[PDB]
Amino acid sequence: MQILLANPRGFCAGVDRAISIVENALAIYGAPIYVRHEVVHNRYVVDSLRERGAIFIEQISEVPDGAILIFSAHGVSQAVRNEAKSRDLTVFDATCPLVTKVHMEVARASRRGEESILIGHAGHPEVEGTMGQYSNPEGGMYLVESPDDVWKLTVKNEEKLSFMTQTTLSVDDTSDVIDALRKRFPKIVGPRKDDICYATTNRQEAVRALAEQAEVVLVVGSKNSSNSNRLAELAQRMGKRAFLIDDAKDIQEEWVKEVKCVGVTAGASAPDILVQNVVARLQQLGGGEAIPLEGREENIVFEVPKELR
Amino acid sequence: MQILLANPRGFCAGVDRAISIVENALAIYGAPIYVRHEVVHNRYVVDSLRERGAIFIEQISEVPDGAILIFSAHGVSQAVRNEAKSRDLTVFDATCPLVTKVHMEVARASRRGEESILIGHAGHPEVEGTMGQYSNPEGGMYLVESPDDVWKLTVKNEEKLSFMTQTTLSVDDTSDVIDALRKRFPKIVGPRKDDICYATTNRQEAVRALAEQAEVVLVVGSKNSSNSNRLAELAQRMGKRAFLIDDAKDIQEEWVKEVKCVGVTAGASAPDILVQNVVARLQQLGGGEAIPLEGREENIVFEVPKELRV
Ligand SMILES: C=C(C)CCOP(=O)(O)OP(=O)(O)O
Ligand SMILES: C=C(C)CCOP(=O)(O)OP(=O)(O)O
Ligand code: F3S
Ligand code: F3S
Repeated sequence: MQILLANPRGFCAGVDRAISIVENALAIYGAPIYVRHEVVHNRYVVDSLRERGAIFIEQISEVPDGAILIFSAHGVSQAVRNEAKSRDLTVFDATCPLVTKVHMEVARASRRGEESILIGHAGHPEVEGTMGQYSNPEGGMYLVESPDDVWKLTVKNEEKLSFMTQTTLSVDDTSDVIDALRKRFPKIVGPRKDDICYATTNRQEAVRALAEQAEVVLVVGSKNSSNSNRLAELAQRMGKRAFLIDDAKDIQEEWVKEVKCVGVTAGASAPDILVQNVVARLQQLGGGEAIPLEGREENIVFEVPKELR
Repeated sequence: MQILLANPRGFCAGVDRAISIVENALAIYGAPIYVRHEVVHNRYVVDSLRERGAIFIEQISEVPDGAILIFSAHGVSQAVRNEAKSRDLTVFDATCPLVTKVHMEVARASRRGEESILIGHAGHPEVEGTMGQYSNPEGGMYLVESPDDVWKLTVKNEEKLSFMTQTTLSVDDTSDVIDALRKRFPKIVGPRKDDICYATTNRQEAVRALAEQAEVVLVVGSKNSSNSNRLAELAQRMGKRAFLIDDAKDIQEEWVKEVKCVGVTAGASAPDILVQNVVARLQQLGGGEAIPLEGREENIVFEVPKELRV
């Protein structure tokens, strides 16, 4: 059985930074360190940190005075940010700079009373955080997940409209939504294409090259990881059997039974060690040496705030 | 999805009085009406009165001469009260009678020059006002929040020592703190149990009953409401997901997704209209008719001063 590895895969620059922020805060201030929501959507990373002293809460209300609070990589709304600022807490923002960039644009439209449309999945924290950047009652902030939502969307002034997108969306599906937006609101304004980050675009490009060669595709990532799910679905879209797994323990013999080529990749929030163990399980299941596919080079690094180095 | 309502919940006698005090003053003297600190810790109540011309400030130096000033339900230190008195201002005290009660005991201890220990949360206005009732240099006024604080405390004369508590604390945590105080300072004197008021005691008792029946608990109250937070904590500590929300808009679908029983209560400063809207939201989210639980009856009512009747 041939084992192929997608390239790129795993840790993006935003995730690397976020983790380092929690780890450093713990080293600098000792336990406990409070984090609002899983720092990144990976159970191994979250469990690991929890074991080191990180305490993941749901509401800032649960955080004691004098404590250190960290915002997760997915970002937070202005209400959450203001609530933290009014509390006696030391706060560190692990929001990925690429999400913050979308935030600023939403805040802008808001200060211009112009309505904005967000392409994203309802319920996801990044969506709450981003839509949470809109305040102006005179304008409007709307969410659309598909062309249908677009077909039914009703706004106040389609002459002054703009759109933005979640950063971990499917490049292809997002393209369809955009097309619908432009046909329905010919005066709508947005980025040159979308707000999908380099990491997501690259990992999707990479999984596509992987699948056209592997019969089975294993995507290391947690169920609540948007970008990870995207990877698995794209693979399944191309006719390949794809599986979203948190670690080696999830692999089922039946899955790679008689498979001559299995592909492995990882979401932007999954550590490489998890992949390493996946290859090990696959090899103790028949697989041969792991062969990394040639891929797009990534050179972006986001440094931790000076205070936490 | 079954919708359960804690009993009792919402408005306590103190909150109901403080609000009526600001409303009545506005109706008698018209706007503006200055209020030191949020009358009660609820943004809906505050934003509303602010819309009606009540100006909430934090320092007396923010109030104009000849203006009407109202002290919040949480109370004020003697320093603030004196500063107000030294100024050309008309003052109406909305301090909860139950808070004033604790004030009097701290004042008593101060006169005797005997040291007092307050169990409370640093920074809260009630704590600031109560600590502010002690002014005798020869004595002492100390604050402790947990047994850990008690373990570090050293006093001048532990033979003459008394303690008091904030009125909105967790009954259970406060009990543990008391236990520590009596073991470290065996001759300390205090109330029979604590200064936690009936409303705080009943609401905690009520949310406990609610929690052992609902999977998820929604506590209607603002972030800065001490008693509201205790309600959420209690439920959380019983293994239930609990959220502190200001109104229906804060409710996230994932919280109640596939939840067969959700419980809702409200802090002492949250208007029922807010609960009604939360129920409405939960219902359009799959919930049915709201079921009120059986609960201890509350019959306390604090009247507004005669000078403000309408
Ligand atoms: C902060 C961003 C952009 C997401 C990083 O990956 P995660 O797995 O942690 O979270 P999602 O893909 O679900 O956005
Ligand atoms: C004046 C008292 C006793 C508190 C009333 O409730 P609030 O919500 O207004 O304020 P806290 O619980 O934070 O004390
Ligand atoms: S927005 Fe940021 S956190 Fe990771 S995948 Fe894209 S980099
Ligand atoms: S002390 Fe007073 S204002 Fe409310 S919670 Fe208790 S009554």
